[PDB]
Amino acid sequence: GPGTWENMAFAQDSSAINNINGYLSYTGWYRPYGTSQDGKTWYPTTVADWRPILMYVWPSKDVQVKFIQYFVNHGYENSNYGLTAGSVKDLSENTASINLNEVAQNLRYVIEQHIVAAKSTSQLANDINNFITTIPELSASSELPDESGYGQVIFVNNDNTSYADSKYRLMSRTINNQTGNDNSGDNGYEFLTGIDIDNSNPVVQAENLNWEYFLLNYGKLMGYNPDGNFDGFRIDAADHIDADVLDQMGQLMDDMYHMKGNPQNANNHLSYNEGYRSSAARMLNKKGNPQLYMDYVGSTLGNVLGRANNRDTISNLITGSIVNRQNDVTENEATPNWSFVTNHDQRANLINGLIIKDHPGAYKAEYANQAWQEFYADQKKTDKQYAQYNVPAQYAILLSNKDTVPQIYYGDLYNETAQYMQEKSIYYDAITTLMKARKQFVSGGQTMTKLSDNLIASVRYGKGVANANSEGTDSLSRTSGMAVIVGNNPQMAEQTISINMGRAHANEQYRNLLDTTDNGLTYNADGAENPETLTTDDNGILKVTVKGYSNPYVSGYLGVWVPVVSVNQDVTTNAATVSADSNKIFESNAALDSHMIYQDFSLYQPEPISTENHAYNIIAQNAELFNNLGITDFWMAPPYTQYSESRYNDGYSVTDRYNLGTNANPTKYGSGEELANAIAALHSAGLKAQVDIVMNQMIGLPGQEAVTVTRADNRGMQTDVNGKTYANQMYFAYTTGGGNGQETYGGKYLSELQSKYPDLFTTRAISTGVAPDPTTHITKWSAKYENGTSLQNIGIGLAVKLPNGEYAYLRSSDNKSFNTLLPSEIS
Ligand code: NA
Repeated sequence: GPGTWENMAFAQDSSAINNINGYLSYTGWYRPYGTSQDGKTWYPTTVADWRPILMYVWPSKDVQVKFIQYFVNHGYENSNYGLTAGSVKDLSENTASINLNEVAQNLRYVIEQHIVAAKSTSQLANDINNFITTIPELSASSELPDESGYGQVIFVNNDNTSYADSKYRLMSRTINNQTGNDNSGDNGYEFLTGIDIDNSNPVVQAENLNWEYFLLNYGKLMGYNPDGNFDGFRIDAADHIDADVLDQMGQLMDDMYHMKGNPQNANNHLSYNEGYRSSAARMLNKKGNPQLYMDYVGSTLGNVLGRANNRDTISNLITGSIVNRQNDVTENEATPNWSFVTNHDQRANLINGLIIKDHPGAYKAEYANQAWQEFYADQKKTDKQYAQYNVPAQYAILLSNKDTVPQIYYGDLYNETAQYMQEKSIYYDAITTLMKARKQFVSGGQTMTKLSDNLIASVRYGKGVANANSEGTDSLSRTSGMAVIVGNNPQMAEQTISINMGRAHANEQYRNLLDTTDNGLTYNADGAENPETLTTDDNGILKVTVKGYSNPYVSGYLGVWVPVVSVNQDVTTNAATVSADSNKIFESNAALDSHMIYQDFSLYQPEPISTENHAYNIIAQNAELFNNLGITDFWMAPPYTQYSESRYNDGYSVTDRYNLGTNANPTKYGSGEELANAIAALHSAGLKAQVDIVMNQMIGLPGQEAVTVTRADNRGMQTDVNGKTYANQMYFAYTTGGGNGQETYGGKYLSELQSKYPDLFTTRAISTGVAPDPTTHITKWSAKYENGTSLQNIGIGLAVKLPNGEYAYLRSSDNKSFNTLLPSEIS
């Protein structure tokens, strides 16, 4: 017959009870055998009638009382069941168990009334979520965020979560701590954000090689445009992943394209690593430079020229880089690097900050339109507060700098929040003019001479001219080279300066390529203090008039002088097929200097309002434009499928590593078909394409897994957050996903890789002393292949523990470790 025995779960399996690897949650729901609204009549539940576990079971009698008090005070009161503000206000943990259970049961009758009345379990679900916030232990605050609202947990071994155990999880094995013999050193930390991937696990190291091979043959393998294949990689968070994968990538690329011997093969398959840690340059040089080091001159440029106040001296442009350019007259000595003006987190770190100013640390509703309108408005002004000063001047330095592959930002050529390449920025004309000038003029040795604290003269001596004294070996020697004068003081006094152009440029006329005026810059010398053409003296000295200007384009001075010519000229050095050093992959020389990278995306790039607006489609239309500007290499956005609730949909919140978009379901950039056509369009114009490869993290994995966690710092060592900490805690983290792409293409090309390139899976990795393992294919990511996750806003108190101290467990289909053990109220 009927009774309170029907609070029992219909059956004790996954069919009737919510569980994550057999373990119950207070957020979790279950199907009781029967429910009741009065206490007299009990109706046997159907498989449509589920109820939350927090109605029946609680962590402690304190929370049982607080659950009763909250619900009653939030419109679940009924004096016909002795439930009113007053009747439940005096109850505490010291109240009798036999008493509280009567009140909790009487409340459970009143909740069943609301479910019928409201005709759903939606307000109940809403009220449970709101109650959990009031209880500090069940709340999302229990996982201990730091003062900045950030943090991370590490996945550790445990008897309860033995499936999620790992022999590896070698954390912060980065740069020069690959061996783990300087954990406290200059290595770079493991955790950034999202679910951190364990790149120390040999199976994951094999999956990375599979993933690289897929991208290097994307067009052919997917049956799209067969020339739609990536030639290299932009390596995301290279300083925050086991450096074994940087070695293994270098091995694969050398095996496939034979780059070690031939600089031409090397340069045609360009790879560059995100991370400016000086230890990275040291590490890469020692290995023979498998990838290009990220230079920090972009930070120097923003400090010297970029700021409104507090501008660092002009001499920092000489020394504030991995390469010293006081008198750089040598080749194959400088660290092979890739530099820029606009840092890759710069726009984000400015726009974010402009939000928390407008709305002070308030809930993040998308008023980024406001922040961007403020940015665009500020950008046009002379007296800027937010946007960079001297943007043209910063690029003039970058594009004239020897021993670097310069990288242009899409957002500096175009308004990056407008539809892709619809609106040019005010700095388009300036930067594009300097870009074309680079291909024609910029070559030979470099000398950056300080004329004052605020003024500098960066001179290039032209192709086949080693230094100031050189005659000139090449036939373009005489009619190539450049002088880039940059003042960072807008109240600098009018004065005449002397610039040593070199012995090869004695009694030679020089065109006024670019000069400053009251309004901005002039390309025909109109408005400037210097005429269209000046001639050098007998010793090759140029007399230039300079003064301090203050306009939207220049806060100081900018002047560029190139030799007078009759013809189109191209000072690109062709790479040899026999290297000076056979130990090296990449060498900082005229051949590598001839290259120029282009970041083809912004984070704040908008969703396309049609197929024509797809970035891939527009890139394919303007392949020859990029070629005209002198762009050789194309850094393409991470083209992977994204977390639907990601802020930007930028590509770094990767949900499927092999799904690059379909005709019906494209990314923000477009479909895989369009990507392949975009890559082929660039290839057609003699350009190469590098893919943004995100081996560090994955974000938005929909499958939850019961994992054991410890609150750790961003290196993976346990940390104490304002006195509090926790280790060996149950955590229902989102660990499991990958999509059909990881399922379909997961370790599917390892057979082919092992047949053609056996050395890949025999070569012992430094961090493990063990080769990558291709015997297991990763078709679905889980905790076992992960170091940890950034705090997921869930809490550490959800795991249901019985009065005896043991976790509540179910012996489900796959869940079969220990014996079934449910709370008293659910059996
Ligand atoms: Na990492």
